Amino acid sequence: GLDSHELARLHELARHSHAVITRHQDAGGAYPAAPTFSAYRGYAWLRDGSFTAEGISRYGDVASAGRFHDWVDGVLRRRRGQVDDLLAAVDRGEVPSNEGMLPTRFTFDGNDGSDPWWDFQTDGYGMWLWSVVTHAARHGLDLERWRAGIDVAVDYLLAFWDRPCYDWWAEHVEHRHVSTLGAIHGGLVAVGTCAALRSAPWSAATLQVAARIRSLVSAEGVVDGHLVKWLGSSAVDGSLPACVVPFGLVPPDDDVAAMTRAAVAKDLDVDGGVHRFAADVFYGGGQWILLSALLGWNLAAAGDTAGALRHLRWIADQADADGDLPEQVPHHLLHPGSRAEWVARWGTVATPLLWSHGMYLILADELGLLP
Repeated sequence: GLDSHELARLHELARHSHAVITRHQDAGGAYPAAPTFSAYRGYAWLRDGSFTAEGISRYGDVASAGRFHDWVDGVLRRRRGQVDDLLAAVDRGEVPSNEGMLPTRFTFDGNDGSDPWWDFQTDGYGMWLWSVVTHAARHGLDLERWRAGIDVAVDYLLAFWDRPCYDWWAEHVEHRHVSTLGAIHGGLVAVGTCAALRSAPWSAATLQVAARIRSLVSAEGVVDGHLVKWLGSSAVDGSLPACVVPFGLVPPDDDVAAMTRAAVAKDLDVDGGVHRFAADVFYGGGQWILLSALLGWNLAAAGDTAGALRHLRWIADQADADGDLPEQVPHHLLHPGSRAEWVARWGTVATPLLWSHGMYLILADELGLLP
């Protein structure tokens, strides 16, 4: 599907993606989100980091991916007491406030980097379980290395999966977001179907809760045959294809998968660049590299290789002179009047965004194009 010109350029962007991720990996193992972007510098997310780690794992850098899982594991084991206290509070009928939950941003030394009253999210813990299990399966590794951290994440998610929280985009705390529910499902099915974890005390519970998640999405998260942004909405979100691949609510050839890819393409995909959601005003609502990669990945998995390649090509066209991939680009803006104030307040768009490069690596790998 590619000529030598394209292949050379895609191979170089893959090599550069591995380099930029591993060069900026913190000494303690964390992947940063964006080392030069004002609002993200100094922090790590489990969401960004897990997809970054999956790209690196597919690339074959076992060492780098493993240091990220080490970091996450250690951060989570340090929260064993906090999670036990939350669970005890629940058992007393004293449901903890958002302000007491596990964080979204982490500092590189594992402390809260943001106050979860303002950005409480549960997806990243689900993504990490999916990522570490997938990595260990790929490379034949013993999960006992990371098991006590896995136990913290599983205990937390089994208790709090059905709580309203902010979405992947740190918005709309009162709602329950289908790509958040999807991320949690992916992580729970990963550990619940992992033979190395067959004797864990939570083994069966993780598949029962994953089924509960699918019940909720079936009841309130599907409209006109497609997934929707949050339970009880009609709109779509560019994150929704993650609920198919990799998180597995439905197979790639399911009608809901096809209809969801179609709805995202129709409502959010302009010339290969995928918007987050129609109402998005963040930097005017630009086109996100990681969402184009996510749609491309899902198209590849469904057998639409040409569609996958079209999105891969669009991403490659957004690399700057150094090969760096931005968070988003403004070739099409949903709400152009809103862009200037964001640029003024936080500066020019995050570049490189490590998650952009991680997703690039995943899609390139799916298409058999790693050098």
